[PDB]
Amino acid sequence: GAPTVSLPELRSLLASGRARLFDVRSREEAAAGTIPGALNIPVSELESALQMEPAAFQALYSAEKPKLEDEHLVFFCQMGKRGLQATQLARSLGYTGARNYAGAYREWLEKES
Repeated sequence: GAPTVSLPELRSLLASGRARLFDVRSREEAAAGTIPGALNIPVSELESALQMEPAAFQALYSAEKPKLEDEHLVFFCQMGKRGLQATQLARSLGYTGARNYAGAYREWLEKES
């Protein structure tokens, strides 16, 4: 649950059903391709997403709002910086399970088989 998650740990958390992914790039970036399973919440929307009521989150994002007690809420962008910003923001609002995939989408693409 440390502030950064590495790719090997992330791959095992995804295979076990224990991590949720959040692509914090813009909508036009995420629409062009993302890490499989990732929910797009652009970093500029993330504060409002974490503050809004659960039913409003479901309406806008078509997924269930995370809970403060969740583990392995993994944020990422393509090169680390927005993922870091998002992780810090989420932690600051009480999401102790927020972690940054610092290697980010470019590493994901680089290490994909």
